[PDB]
Amino acid sequence: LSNEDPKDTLLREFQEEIARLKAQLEKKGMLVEDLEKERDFYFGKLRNIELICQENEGENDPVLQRIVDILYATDEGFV
Amino acid sequence: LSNEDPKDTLLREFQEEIARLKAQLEKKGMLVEDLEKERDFYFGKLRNIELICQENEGENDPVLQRIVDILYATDEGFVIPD
Ligand SMILES: [Mg+2]
Repeated sequence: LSNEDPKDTLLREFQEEIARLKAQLEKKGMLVEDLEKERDFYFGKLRNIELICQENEGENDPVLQRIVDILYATDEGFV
Repeated sequence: LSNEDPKDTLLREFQEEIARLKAQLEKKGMLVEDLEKERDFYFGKLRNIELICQENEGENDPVLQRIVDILYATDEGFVIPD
């Protein structure tokens, strides 16, 4: 059991908790940035595949139409 | 100005700051989960597309080959189709 004034104990502990929370926020911010990069990466692939379907008359090609259906599905387009 | 002990003032203000930071951390956690769901949504579409390319393996379809090239690309950015 400490001999310190409890108010002094808590002022120190609360400042340590504030610092810890700020550090956790920085860590979660970097996770967000990583996830934005991965999300952008996969969306960029979908966009590039859409451009291929557009260049190659996807609406006149039955296999490409099924890929187009996935591109524009509001769910994952699973069949 | 108040007659409050400055230590009592800071004990209250520090706990208010802790509560605000915990709320910010919850919000960032929600953003992480939103981004994971969006990323998984797009990955699932790409996986479904790859299965259609797999189904057509043996046809030598050059448009499907260009799609597979995108699926397995390592670089970011737009690819202008030919
Ligand atoms: Mg052409």
